[PDB]
Amino acid sequence: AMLYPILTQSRMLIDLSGTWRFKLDDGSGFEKKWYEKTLDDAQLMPVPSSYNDIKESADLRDHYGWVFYQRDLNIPAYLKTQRIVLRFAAVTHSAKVYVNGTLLCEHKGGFLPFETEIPENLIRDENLLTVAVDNRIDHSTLPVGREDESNVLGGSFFPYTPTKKQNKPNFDFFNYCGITRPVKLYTTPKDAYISDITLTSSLENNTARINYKIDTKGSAHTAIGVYTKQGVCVAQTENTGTEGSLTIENAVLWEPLKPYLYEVKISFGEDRYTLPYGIRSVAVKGNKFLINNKPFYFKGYGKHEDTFPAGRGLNMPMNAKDISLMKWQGANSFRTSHYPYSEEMMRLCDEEGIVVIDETTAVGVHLNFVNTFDPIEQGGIRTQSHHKEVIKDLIARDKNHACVVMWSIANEADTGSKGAYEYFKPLFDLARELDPQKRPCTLVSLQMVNYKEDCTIKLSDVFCLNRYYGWYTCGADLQAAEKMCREELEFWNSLGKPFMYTEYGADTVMGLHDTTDSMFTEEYQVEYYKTNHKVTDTLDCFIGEQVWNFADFATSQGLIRVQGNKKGLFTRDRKPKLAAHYFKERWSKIPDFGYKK
Amino acid sequence: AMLYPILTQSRMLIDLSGTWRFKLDDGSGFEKKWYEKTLDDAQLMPVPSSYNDIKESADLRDHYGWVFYQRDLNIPAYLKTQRIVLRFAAVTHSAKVYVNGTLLCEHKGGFLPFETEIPENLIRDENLLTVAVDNRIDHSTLPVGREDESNVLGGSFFPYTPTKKQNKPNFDFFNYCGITRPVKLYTTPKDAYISDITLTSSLENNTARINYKIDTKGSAHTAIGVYTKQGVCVAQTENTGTEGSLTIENAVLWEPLKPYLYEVKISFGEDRYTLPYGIRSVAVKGNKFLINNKPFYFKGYGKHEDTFPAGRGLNMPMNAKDISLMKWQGANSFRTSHYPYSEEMMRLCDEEGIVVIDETTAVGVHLNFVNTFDPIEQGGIRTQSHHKEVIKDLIARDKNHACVVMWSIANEADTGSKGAYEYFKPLFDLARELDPQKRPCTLVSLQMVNYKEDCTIKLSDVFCLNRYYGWYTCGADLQAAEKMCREELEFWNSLGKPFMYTEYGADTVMGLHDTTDSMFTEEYQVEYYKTNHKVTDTLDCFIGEQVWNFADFATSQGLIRVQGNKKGLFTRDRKPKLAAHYFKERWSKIPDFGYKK
Ligand SMILES: [Cl-]
Ligand SMILES: [Cl-]
Ligand SMILES: [Cl-]
Ligand SMILES: [Cl-]
Repeated sequence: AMLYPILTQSRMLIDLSGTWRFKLDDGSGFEKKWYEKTLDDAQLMPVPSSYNDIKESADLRDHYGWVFYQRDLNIPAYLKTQRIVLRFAAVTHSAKVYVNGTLLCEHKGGFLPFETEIPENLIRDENLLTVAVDNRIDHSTLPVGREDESNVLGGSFFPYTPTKKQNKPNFDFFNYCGITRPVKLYTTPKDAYISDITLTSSLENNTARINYKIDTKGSAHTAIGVYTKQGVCVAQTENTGTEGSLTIENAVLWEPLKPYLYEVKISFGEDRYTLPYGIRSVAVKGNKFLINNKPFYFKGYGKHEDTFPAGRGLNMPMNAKDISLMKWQGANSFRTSHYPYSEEMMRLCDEEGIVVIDETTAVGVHLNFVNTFDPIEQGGIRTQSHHKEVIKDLIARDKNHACVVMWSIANEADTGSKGAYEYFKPLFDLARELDPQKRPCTLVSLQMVNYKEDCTIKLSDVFCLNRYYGWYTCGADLQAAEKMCREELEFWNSLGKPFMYTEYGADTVMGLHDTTDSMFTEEYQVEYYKTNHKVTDTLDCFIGEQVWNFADFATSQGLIRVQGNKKGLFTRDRKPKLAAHYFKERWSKIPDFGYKK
Repeated sequence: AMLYPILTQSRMLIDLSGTWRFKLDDGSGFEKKWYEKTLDDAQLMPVPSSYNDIKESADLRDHYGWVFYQRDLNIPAYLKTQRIVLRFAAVTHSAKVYVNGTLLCEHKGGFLPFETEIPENLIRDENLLTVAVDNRIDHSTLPVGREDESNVLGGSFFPYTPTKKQNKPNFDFFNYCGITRPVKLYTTPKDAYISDITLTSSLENNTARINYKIDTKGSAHTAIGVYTKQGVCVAQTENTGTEGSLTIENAVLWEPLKPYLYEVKISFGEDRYTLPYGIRSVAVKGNKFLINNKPFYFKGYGKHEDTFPAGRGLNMPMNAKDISLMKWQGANSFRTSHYPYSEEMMRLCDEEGIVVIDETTAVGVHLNFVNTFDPIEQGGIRTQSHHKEVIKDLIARDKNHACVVMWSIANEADTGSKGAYEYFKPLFDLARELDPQKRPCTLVSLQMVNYKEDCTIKLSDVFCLNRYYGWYTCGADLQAAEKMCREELEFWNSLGKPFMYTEYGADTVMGLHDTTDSMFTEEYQVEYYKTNHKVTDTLDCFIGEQVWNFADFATSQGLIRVQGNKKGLFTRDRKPKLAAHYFKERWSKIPDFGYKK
């Protein structure tokens, strides 16, 4: 259970972000127990931020292993009358958290929150908070790191021996690590408090019924009230226990680009918590993706959390800039490729009416780009257990978001190979079991020669395809790209279920131009997209287009990465390429609902 | 025999360059004998120029097969008292030349001149000159085109069927074709004229002895005179026949960056011809490359003939700009990668004191990047016969240039495989036989794991290496690049013979930057070069550094070509990247002679 920490009449909220001490592990930090004392001979690092790009050091950017963050934590003893909690919104990839040299918690998974109470007895007059952060990835982590597998995107013409041991990402984006999202101290009443809130809605005529389950610790009485934005109470139930329901007459529905959030206020004993909440329905019916019973057409992007110089770190001005650009362009949606995004972004999307495909950290689950899904004993991928935990934690965090309409279980896994169905079926079953709203589930399909053998066909409610007709195949032959595109997409269209692009694009360096089709130029990016839409616009089961990518982003180094991935419609500093203007024109003429009715 | 056409007291020179008619072959141009009539429904094309980039049409740029050029040729009948010659400086790749629907000549080889007399009887009051130009390349052409071999640099992740049949270059640079260099009509006396001039020099104390052989047609008397730039006669011999010698007291030697050209004036009957000529010696001795008996250090580049929009076409303002930039940067030399350059450039290098490594068209002689040098019956490369002709014609054209100090027999052939020595030994023997000055010969060595098996070791006077330590291997690991560089180059240094870099570089997009080593940025280009020089500056047999490339240039399309090849020190419009300033500083501090003495 991970409610977003907020300031309330029963809950303090103390941000610990700022300038922290920082030290690379030299192989002796745990042996010499650096967490027991002030870090010596240390640097300074902003928190929240990825650490890789803050300095000018390749040894720091390309570090392998642990680093140690630390700050002083001097708090009033009178907080000891309350329950005291340290919340880590995200520490990438793995964390060990120490207060005064006592290990308080550990966490695996770099993109979801975790928390620990501080035992009263540990809090001295002066305290040290130390966070050790591990950046290493392998066959057991999500995202996956290679072990003996070859570098496909960053391969040399002639092999060489690396100077130092390094991570081997099985994914494109740069392995930004550190204290990615805010660290905060918060409090709740000690004896009785709210641990979780679950809300589902049903629309009977113009009356919404909101079913609630309020999970609590301790013995007290539970109450719930639903308020309009302007502050009018529209439903209230007292002494309701855990489960109940209530109704809102003439409810205002949350719609894409037309958001409406009620405020759901909960009391339990002395505890107070307010959750914003939008009322909307999601259903797949035939080849339609229905939001509030209307056939939606996705217009948008796969994104990354990527800005300079914080890397993956929470950047709230850029989040607001990015949503503004989305509305400027006529987009209505994006996918959280390839990890859960910050709660601050997710809550902002609820407020702004941006639809979200919420995706796990499960990218790189692919050992043949020994079978990927062989038994662990025979060398198969070792991620399924953690994959289950990620699904649990992602849905627990994001279940109440109106903006989340579909779960993406994995990106570009080896879904055309033997054992893939056996790996994924329990994960799809888990997502359907745990999501109270029973939203659609998908996996994001890698381009593959044997596409009819993609186990997505047996599992997903929507088929989500990553396809690069005119880039990774048919480059500079867009007539051949159109023919190859049509041949495959007519197969998917024949299945009668909704399908969409979750990735399609062409690397494009701003400022490169040619009137005559030429890879990496701004004009070719436009022609690539025109060619694909010639096909997709004729297919009635094709219900959405999300480009790769919203913006240029950092990646590992190699011969096909021109200082990162250049498939953005915008540059890394959010400037529009020619194709950004193309999509503004195109999306201006396509309705959010009823394009393919 | 191909003397450069000049205006003299016995020789008219009439340039036919300008706007010509132009038509793509549609498969019927020879059947319908388009050369017999004015081209119908034709476009217009500048001559000289490559045709590929003049318009905005991909079908034109990527044309496969023949095109037809044509112009009117209305000349005075009184020229019929003279011998009338049509000179094609270069037609890329193969040509058929028609006057009034009579086929006058055909030529194979896109980068060397050819000529034909016009029979008096064919010249009507009004005439048509038609040039059919073939762009097709295969296992029998230089440069080599692939037939069934795979595309290594421009390969897709997923195979596709091309829309139309296209050339398959076995080389990086774009396959620019057309009437690349000027077409001119010239005249000589009919009955007796000079066909060729051969000069060699010997330095006895401060006296130069110039040995001459004047090849003529007809019966007349031969005379030769050598004049200073200011016009003083310094040697003269009359009625000398074909072979002879003469001496120049206190001769001014041609030196790199300090050129001096005498004027050698020849008369034969009524014919007059003037050849510029620099006096200098070239010899390899031990690990030294001696120009005028002093140990030279090459500083410069592999170039291309490449500008926008003419492609490969002769661009005389840019030739002068390029030499000016070379002198600005402190360079002393370049290689004509990967084909003979225009006579206008070669004569300008003589005038300006730029040293030249003169290279054949033999790039792509490599079928395993069936053995490359298997017998033709078993599928081996079919180029050796034409390769011999190219060597003959290149040396015949350029033998008298002081600026030419070494012949490059081939670039990046399969010289580490069986049969390579057997293929190349006759070609090296031919070059040594035909060059009157017996200049050094080399081949330019591809980077290869089995470098000790490179047959260059058995054939070349100088070992010329193309090496990409820190780009195609060890990318973004320059410490590993330095170690791998040193390990291999210490082998070459142990052989005791002169060796050099003819290629080394890193793709660099102007305007991309990072303080921290990152491929494709301007800073990484500098660090790449610093790392390599750390090694080469410590090796006493390493006698020269020529970067890849002088300037960004156009290539085929593919995932590793960011709108062409970006390894230029300068952009395509000749603007300096950071590394251009690095080399200006570095070469400013390295003498042309006696750096490694
Ligand atoms: Cl990615
Ligand atoms: Cl991509
Ligand atoms: Cl090239
Ligand atoms: Cl290259």
